[PDB]
Formats: sequence, structure tokens, C-alpha cells
Amino acid sequence: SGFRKMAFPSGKVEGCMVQVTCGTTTLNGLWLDDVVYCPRHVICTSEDMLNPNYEDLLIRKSNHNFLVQAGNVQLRVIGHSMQNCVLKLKVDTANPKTPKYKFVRIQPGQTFSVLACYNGSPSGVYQCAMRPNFTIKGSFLNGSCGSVGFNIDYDCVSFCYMHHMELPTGVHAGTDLAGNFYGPFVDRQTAQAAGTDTTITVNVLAWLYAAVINGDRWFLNRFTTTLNDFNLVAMKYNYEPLTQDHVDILGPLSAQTGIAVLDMCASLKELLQNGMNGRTILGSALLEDEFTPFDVVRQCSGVTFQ
Amino acid sequence: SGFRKMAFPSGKVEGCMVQVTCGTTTLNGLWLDDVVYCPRHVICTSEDMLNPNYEDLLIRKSNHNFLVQAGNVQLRVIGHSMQNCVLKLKVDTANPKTPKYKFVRIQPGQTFSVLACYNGSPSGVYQCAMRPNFTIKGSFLNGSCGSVGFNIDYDCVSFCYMHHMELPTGVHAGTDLAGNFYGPFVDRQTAQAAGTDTTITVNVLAWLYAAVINGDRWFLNRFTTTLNDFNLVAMKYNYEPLTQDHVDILGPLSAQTGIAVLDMCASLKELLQNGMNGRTILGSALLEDEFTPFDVVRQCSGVTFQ
Ligand SMILES: *[C@H](O)[C@H](C[C@@H]1CCNC1=O)NC(=O)[C@H](CC(C)(C)C)NC(=O)[C@@H](NC(=O)OCc1ccccc1)C(C)C
Ligand SMILES: *[C@H](O)[C@H](C[C@@H]1CCNC1=O)NC(=O)[C@H](CC(C)(C)C)NC(=O)[C@@H](NC(=O)OCc1ccccc1)C(C)C
Repeated sequence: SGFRKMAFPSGKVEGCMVQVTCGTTTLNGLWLDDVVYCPRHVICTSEDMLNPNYEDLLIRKSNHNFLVQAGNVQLRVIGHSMQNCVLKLKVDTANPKTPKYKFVRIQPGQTFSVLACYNGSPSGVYQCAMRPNFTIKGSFLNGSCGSVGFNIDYDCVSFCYMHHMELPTGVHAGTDLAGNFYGPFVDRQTAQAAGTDTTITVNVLAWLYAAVINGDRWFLNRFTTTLNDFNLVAMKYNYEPLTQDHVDILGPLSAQTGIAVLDMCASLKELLQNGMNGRTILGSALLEDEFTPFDVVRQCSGVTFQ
Repeated sequence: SGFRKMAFPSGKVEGCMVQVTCGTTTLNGLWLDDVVYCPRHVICTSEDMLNPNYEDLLIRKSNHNFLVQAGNVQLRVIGHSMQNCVLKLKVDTANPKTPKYKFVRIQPGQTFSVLACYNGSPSGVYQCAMRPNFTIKGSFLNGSCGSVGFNIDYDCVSFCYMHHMELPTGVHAGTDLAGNFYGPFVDRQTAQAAGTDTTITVNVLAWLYAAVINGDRWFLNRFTTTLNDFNLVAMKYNYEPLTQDHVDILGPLSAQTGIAVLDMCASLKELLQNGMNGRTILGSALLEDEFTPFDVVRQCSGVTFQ
């Protein structure tokens, strides 16, 4: 028993991290087969960064301008090309540590692990959710760009995020591995704001099921509600709408605990209307929304990976 | 910017995890050089476990009773011996993935990363603190015994914890890697209880400094207090005493933020006496105590590891 914010084991990704230095910029790259993926704004300098034209900046570059460093071994760049907001640097050596992988784009509400890196060297690993407003609430310092977010599916690493920038509220924006931003952000030093966020309702209910599996039941109640009456309550509290699909994904957790999804909705309603009365749930005094139904099942059932 | 509960990258430890099966018990082992470390209660079966005599149970075992599995490669056991509550199984193959390592025993209040494993296969990684009552609040299911907790110091892995058991409040108990339990617990199925916990005051103050570095300042105040007047307030709220040493370790954070340690104590006092008034600090509605002063510096400064 117990419930923790749990990251995927990071070994498979640590072996793919390299340092990319060009001009006055150093950042992290992702080395899979003979390609190194990194944020395209490495080809910049601090005045290029007010409003650049990356297509122009890139034809001015030479292969030998890109210093790629895999630990204490240098990689020769033999080609370069830009795919949206990422650079693909072709190197003459294929990474012998390349895991089975996919590039996947995730949906708001879904979670992933982030391997925070500096200078090609992993610093820490932590779990994140993609917020409804396509930001993530990460922990990133200068030099962390090119760190990647990922999920693991048995032995396959699905890369879903590459880090690019911090927005003024301390939240973070980035791209998928094909270089397409999550949300309406651009890799420019121009005024940009996150936009209004909402709470991920299906994840909150999942975390309430995790609590019940773990012995926290005080918030349960005999009442029930309709899907429609629940969604009027979520609207007011800035929760995002609950669909019949979300009810289906919560079926397994409903079955394991004996609590109908719509009964747990009625509990969420009262929690929203009454607060928590100085009590806690799974050691939080807030309703937590960064655990998906799948995260809960993995942790409360013991799924592993090879 | 941003602050997250951040684990160490786990790759160095993933390469050391193996599966140990003996009789009707399967658990995880730690494979360093030609020795596999695992909990001694693997040599048990479910009626041995009410009150065993492990010295007796172990001389009855044969080397060939221990099935050690490093992925899809079996390791031959060539010797066995017991060191307190862990077994050391000598195998004829040294682990080519053995990192530089140390066995260290940690102090209550200190943190570490846990690589939760089942059947020798890593499942997830998360950060823990050793509670004042020598339990940890982990996430462990049946089959997770032998999972280890650790810190990384540049390239060196300091192993500090091996998992053994869950106590009735859902908290977890284990040993250091020399097999000596943290706290007054024994690896027996006899009635055992955690004992009264307290809040780790120095870590709470560290997390308040992390908040200030990250832009949360609402809890700051013009007031101050003495170390002595602060400790009378901590006593009442079940916080553990703050020493002049703790004030010294908080010096760096005090210097970076311009907030004297005793000024942050006065803020903690009011937070303890008034609550948080429905506000949050670093996205928590509770005072968080599982970040050490070092954890805060690492995350707010960007220390890496190779
Ligand atoms: C890559 O190492 C780095 C990662 C940042 C550094 C601090 N935290 C991080 O996650 N990314 C950058 O330095 C960005 C570079 C560009 C913009 C992608 C070229 N810069 C930023 O992240 C900056 N954000 C912005 O410039 O955009 C928002 C904004 C809002 C208002 C006015 C101007 C710009 C921040 C300021 C570091
Ligand atoms: C090892 O895989 C496993 C890990 C447990 C399983 C569930 N969560 C975990 O962390 N450890 C065990 O199964 C323990 C085996 C012994 C006791 C070390 C031989 N057993 C336990 O963890 C059990 N705890 C106790 O038996 O001790 C406390 C207690 C309190 C009151 C009455 C009897 C015993 C629990 C019940 C699984």
C-alpha cells in the first residue's frame, strides 16, 4: 500500500542524453540511432532570440559548428536539418544504447516522466501532467532545454515532450519530438502567457479511487448524482467536463472498490462545495489532479517494465 | 524555476536489480560485484513467518535452492551467508554494471530515492524521507521486498535502504544494506506499530526557502523570534526541535534569499498558529517536510551527476 508521485525508471533515457554546444549556447540533445534531436534555438545567440528567422540562421551554420558530446566522447556531425522547432543532427555513430522507442504526442490530462538534464547529464526525474492549457508545471533551470518527457510501455520508450521555455508564471512549454509545440507558444522571446487553466476532473476521481484502495474513505457518502448534475458543479469550480468516456475509463477502479463512478462524483461534489474541513486525502490537503486512471492502476497493481 | 519532488536518475541502480526465488518466495536482490544482497526472509514460507529462527532456517538451505535471475540470464549461487537481516548470495559472475557505490546509514529527516521493483524489474522511482520514527511513507506491494533506496553523489551510489515490510498504518520499514533495521522493527509477523511521528522542522524551513526562491512570499513577515521562543512553538505543534546546527545548514539558503533563518522561523510560527487561510505554498496546502536543505539547493541550483 501507499501512493506516491512515481516516475518511470529513467535508465533507458539516461543513455540517450548528450550535450549540444553551438556558438554561445549549450543545451541537451536526445541521441537515437545516428540522429541527435535538440531544440532549434541552439543556433541562436541572445539577440537572435528577440525575433529570429531560424531558416535563415540555419543555412548560415556549418556541420562543424555543432559540438556534440556523449559524455567524454565527441560525436562528429555529418548532416543537419530542421523539423519544425527541433534540430536533427546526423552523426556518424549510432547510439549503441538506443532503446525501442516511439514519438507520440500526448493529450492534456495525460502524465509523463521528465528527466531533467544539464550539459547532457541527468539531474533528476519527476512526474508531470500536461495541463489543459498545454503547459506543464515542471522544474527547469537555465541549460535544461532539450530535456525530454516520456512514458515506458514494457520495453518501449514513448517520447512525448522536449523542453523549450519557461513562461512568466513559472510554468513550462515545449514540443513533441516532431518539433510541434504543445499549445499556442512559439520559441521566441516575445510576450507570451499561459492562458487560463482548469482542473483535470477524471484524474481527481482516479486519485479518489486510489485513496479508497489505500484506506482513506472519510469523503465517501451515500448520495449520488447524474452525470449532468455533476457537470454543472464542475463548471462552477473550474473543473473540466466529465464525459461518459471518462466514466468508462474509471470502470476498472469502480469495479475494484465497489463504488459506482457517479457515487464518487457525488463525493467530489461535496468536497468541492464543503472543502476538506482540515482533513487530508493521501497526505494532500488539496484535490490532486496529476494521476491518471492508468497511473493509479499501475501503482495499486504493480506493473513493471523490461 | 519550479519545484518538484525529484528522484535521482535510476539507471545506475536498475542495472543492479535481480530476481531471487527460493522455495515459495520471490523477491528482489541487489547485485554488486559477485554478491547479491536480499532480505533474509526469502528463506521462509508463510508459517515460518509467524516466529522464525533464521540461523536454523539457513543451515538447512542449499546453494542450489537459490534461483537468481538477472533478466533472462540465470546466476549460479556458489556461497551464501547472513549479515543481520540481509542475505549475501555469492555468485560466480561479477556484475559488469556495478557502479561505484557505498553502503551508508541515513539519519531521520534525510531523503532518498526508491526504485520500486517486482520480480527483479524496476517499476517506478520516487523520493522518500526517513521519518523521525524510522518509518518511510512508501508505495510498496507484495513482491517489492528487496527494492533499495539510494542517493547519488556525482558518480557514486550510496545505498541506504532495503525494503522489508509494511506496518499496519500503511507505512514501511526496512534495513540499511548491512541488514540493520531502521527503528525498533523486526522481520517477523508479530504485532508491531510505528510509534508517534513528528514533523521535520529543518526541512519545512528549507521548503519555505524554496518557495521564496520560486516567488511565493505571502507568508513572509516583518516579525522575528528567538531560537528558544521558536522551539516552544514547535513543541506544541509536534514539530521536532530546531538546533543551532540546523540554523547553520540553512545559512546558504538564508544568504541567497536575504531572509534570516530566525525571520523564517517567525513566519513558520504564524503559519502554525494561523494556518494557511486557504492559500497554497509551492502548490501544497500543507507544510511540506520531505525536502532537505540540500534537496532545495540541488533543485534550485541545477546539480547533475555522471
Ligand atoms: C533552455 O535552457 C531555457 C530553459 C528555461 C530557462 C529558465 N527556465 C527554463 O525552462 N529556455 C530559454 O532560455 C528560453 C529561450 C527561447 C525563448 C526559447 C529562445 N527563454 C525562456 O524560457 C524565457 N521565456 C520567454 O522568453 O518567453 C515568455 C516571455 C514572456 C514575457 C516577455 C518575454 C518573454 C524565460 C524568461 C527564461
Ligand atoms: C515483501 O515483498 C513484503 C512487502 C510488503 C507486502 C505488502 N507491502 C509491503 O511492503 N513484505 C512482507 O510480506 C512482510 C514479511 C515479513 C513480516 C518481513 C516476514 N510482511 C509484512 O509486511 C506484513 N507486516 C507484518 O507482518 O508486521 C506488522 C504486523 C502488525 C500487526 C500484526 C501482525 C504484523 C504486512 C501485513 C504485509
